[PDB]
Amino acid sequence: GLTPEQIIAVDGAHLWHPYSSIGREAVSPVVAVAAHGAWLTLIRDGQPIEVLDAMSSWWTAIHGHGHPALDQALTTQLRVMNHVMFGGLTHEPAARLAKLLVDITPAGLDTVFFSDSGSVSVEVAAKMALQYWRGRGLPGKRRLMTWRGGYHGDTFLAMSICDPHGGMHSLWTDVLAAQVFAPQVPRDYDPAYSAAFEAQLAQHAGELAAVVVEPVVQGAGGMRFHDPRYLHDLRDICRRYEVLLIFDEIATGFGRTGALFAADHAGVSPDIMCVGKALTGGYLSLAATLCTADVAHTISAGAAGALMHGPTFMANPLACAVSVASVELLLGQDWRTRITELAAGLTAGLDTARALPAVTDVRVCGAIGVIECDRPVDLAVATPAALDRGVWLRPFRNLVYAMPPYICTPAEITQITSAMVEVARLVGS
Amino acid sequence: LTPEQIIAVDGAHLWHPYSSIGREAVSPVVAVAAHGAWLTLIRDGQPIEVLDAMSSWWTAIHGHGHPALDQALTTQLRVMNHVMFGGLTHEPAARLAKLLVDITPAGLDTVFFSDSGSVSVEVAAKMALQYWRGRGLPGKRRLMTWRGGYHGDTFLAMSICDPHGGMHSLWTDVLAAQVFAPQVPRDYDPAYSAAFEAQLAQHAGELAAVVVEPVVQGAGGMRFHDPRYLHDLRDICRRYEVLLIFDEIATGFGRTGALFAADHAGVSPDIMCVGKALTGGYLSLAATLCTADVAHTISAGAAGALMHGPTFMANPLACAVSVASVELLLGQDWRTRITELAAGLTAGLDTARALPAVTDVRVCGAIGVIECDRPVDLAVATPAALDRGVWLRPFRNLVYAMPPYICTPAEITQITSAMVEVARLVGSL
Ligand SMILES: CC(=O)c1ccc(N2CCC(C(=O)c3cccc(Cl)c3)CC2)cc1
Ligand SMILES: *Cc1c(COP(=O)(O)O)cnc(C)c1O
Ligand SMILES: *Cc1c(COP(=O)(O)O)cnc(C)c1O
Repeated sequence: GLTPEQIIAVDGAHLWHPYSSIGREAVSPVVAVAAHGAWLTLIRDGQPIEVLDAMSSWWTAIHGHGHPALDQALTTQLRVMNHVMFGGLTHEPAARLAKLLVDITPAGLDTVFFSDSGSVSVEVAAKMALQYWRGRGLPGKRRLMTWRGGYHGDTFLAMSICDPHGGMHSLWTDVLAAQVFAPQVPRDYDPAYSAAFEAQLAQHAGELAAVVVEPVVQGAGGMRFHDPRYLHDLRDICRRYEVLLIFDEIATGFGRTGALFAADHAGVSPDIMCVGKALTGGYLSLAATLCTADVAHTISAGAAGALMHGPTFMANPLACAVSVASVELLLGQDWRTRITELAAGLTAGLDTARALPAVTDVRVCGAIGVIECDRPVDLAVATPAALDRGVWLRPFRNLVYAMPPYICTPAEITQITSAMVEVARLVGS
Repeated sequence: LTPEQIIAVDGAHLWHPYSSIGREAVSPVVAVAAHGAWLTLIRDGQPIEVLDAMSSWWTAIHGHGHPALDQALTTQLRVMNHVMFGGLTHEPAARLAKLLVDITPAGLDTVFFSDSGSVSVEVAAKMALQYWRGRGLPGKRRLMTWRGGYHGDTFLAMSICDPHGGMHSLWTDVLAAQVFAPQVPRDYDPAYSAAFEAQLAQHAGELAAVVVEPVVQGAGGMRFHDPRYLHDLRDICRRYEVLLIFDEIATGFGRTGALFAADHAGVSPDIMCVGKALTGGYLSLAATLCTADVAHTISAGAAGALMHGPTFMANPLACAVSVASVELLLGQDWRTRITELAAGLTAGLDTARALPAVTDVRVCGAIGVIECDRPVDLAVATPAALDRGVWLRPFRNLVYAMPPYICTPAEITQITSAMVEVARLVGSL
């Protein structure tokens, strides 16, 4: 047992936080004491208050926290089998989830490699790509190409394809692998951009294993949207120059952008696909990398004879079982209508912010709404402002944005957007 | 799904650790339950109870379905499944960090949670690199280790795995080129330390850290070495200003007969990794610890923060079960328990020394190893162990067990007996 003041003291002395310091934090983290449905209970001024989880706890809690169908799924699997090692053994949660995932992902993705986090699945995807070409007799095809503004995780190979500014690649001189970056993909469809991308790829094609991109929505590198037709062009470019196509859908997966997977907006299939954040409905760390049969078999007929990867908790029965329920719960409802209503709620709620002086853009894609500002957002002001309106918001750089749980009612969206609009109002003054 | 349906889905759609698709010499065995030290597996259409001699890849130290860990999981499930750790903190993270800081080797004061051992190793290297950049020495960017080690499957972690065990021939031009000392011997030889120092001297100015598994090298070959090499590593790292990283992902939480294997030598590293048994084998979770000095130096450096933050960082569910797991270990007389486990393994395995295909028998804590004169054919060893009521997973030429701590004397003798028979069959044919 610990009181919130003891939690804060232990935290200050011993807990790293994401991209944080020890002992140089501008403001203490806020003690969370509960989380239920779309709502978190936080400690402000020593008192518990309920606020909306407008971030879905970093894209994860698509069905809300403590959903009874996913609680029960975890409690049911807990009674039979917490976990078994996946070396030499298999089980029902893994098979059911793999069945579900191959069926609902874009066509052609037939095999599923489970891991523990999104960064790992990305490295698994890269390893798949590199082993694929070795099994084709082309070990020179070993670099990655991407477009600027992306984000793919914090492990060192993943870092190498993150946006060089967002990723502070200047601080990693002579450390990261040197990958090929095309310019920032634009919002509106411009075929000249795809032509330029093709030309740059063409001169690297013989050393490129793969193109890796987030489809439609670029999350942590800047909450930028692009026309899905760009994905159509990458597919055709990759096919023509014999470079594999990897879609990182770790933030876009499972309905978040209006389609079940963002690749579906373009009607295109990658050779390799990563999923993660929402996979367990925000309960537990789990990820997966999927590839075509051709990739699977080429790796397996490779001289190495196998994919050299195997996380200790691979295909954890507890995380697979809740993920099964999370996916079935999503497919078991009219999810497409649900996201459309959420998008319309966000569009209506944030429209006020366009006319505000400090706002350069307001954009919505499925259950994602963004207010882009003309200067950094001072969190020391934005966080108390949103809390006083009962909304948990976490701006970064010049972005005030939300990815709310799918269960948010119209009133809760209106509360979330009103808080975002007000945060943007204070950016001016 | 039935076992047969699971088998069909699995063969079609699941990757397994370091495996192929559709080229598996053996099918996986369907596991349907796990309780205490026992797995329920399906063999010839029938369920059987077998001992989990591997502890499900060295994780299930308290056995499966321990009431204390089950309840800690359901209790946390009732209040809060997960919140984002960016901007927020919570009780299971604070308690777990206070626990780990208090029981790890002295001076390890800060805790970075992540979701797997591989990621925690990348976090450690990132800490070491950002540390020296904080000190104005950004040329200290390489790693040194001794051959025979294993540290995970992500690409930085791969770079310090044994260049044969990790098939580094298959990963040249891709992996960072690290500094490898020869295989550390089992008996203490002061000359090996002298040569290690001499090699490290020729690289000090480009070395960020020495990274080793302490006392026991797990996946690279279940090799033991004398603890006093860790004393020499500590002193050499001290005099040459190279940080010391201990990877205790396999050795932590009592496995080798001390709480952490570093304690066999009284040594404290600068950075420490833990993972496998951290949650008692329930959920994926890992932690990287470092000293106040490393943390304060990173935090005062150019980035002002450690450049890392996993989506599920400090997952309340995983942390809560780990709290229970660590407290359950601390609140019993674990040292006597592991001492008794080790005696049972030693007495039970002694008879294998005389088998013709056996080259060594060695025990260290709750770890027992029969080294054979040839690679062990899993198609012979697996059914033969299952015939004896034991789940065994040999690799390379090693028949070994890492049994759950709750194994009674008779269960240990049942485990060692199956291992002895497996080794007897190796020299038969
Ligand atoms: C779970 C949680 O609460 C959480 C909060 C924040 C968070 N970050 C912080 C900002 C980071 C960032 O901008 C960035 C870093 C490297 C490359 C690029 Cl392109 C962008 C991205 C991750 C991760 C997790
Ligand atoms: C969050 C994220 C990752 C990394 O996921 P982790 O589980 O934090 O490693 C990778 N790619 C994308 C697109 C993401 O949004
Ligand atoms: C098992 C292990 C790892 C990898 O942990 P994962 O969770 O499987 O990534 C790393 N280092 C050591 C010493 C290990 O035993």
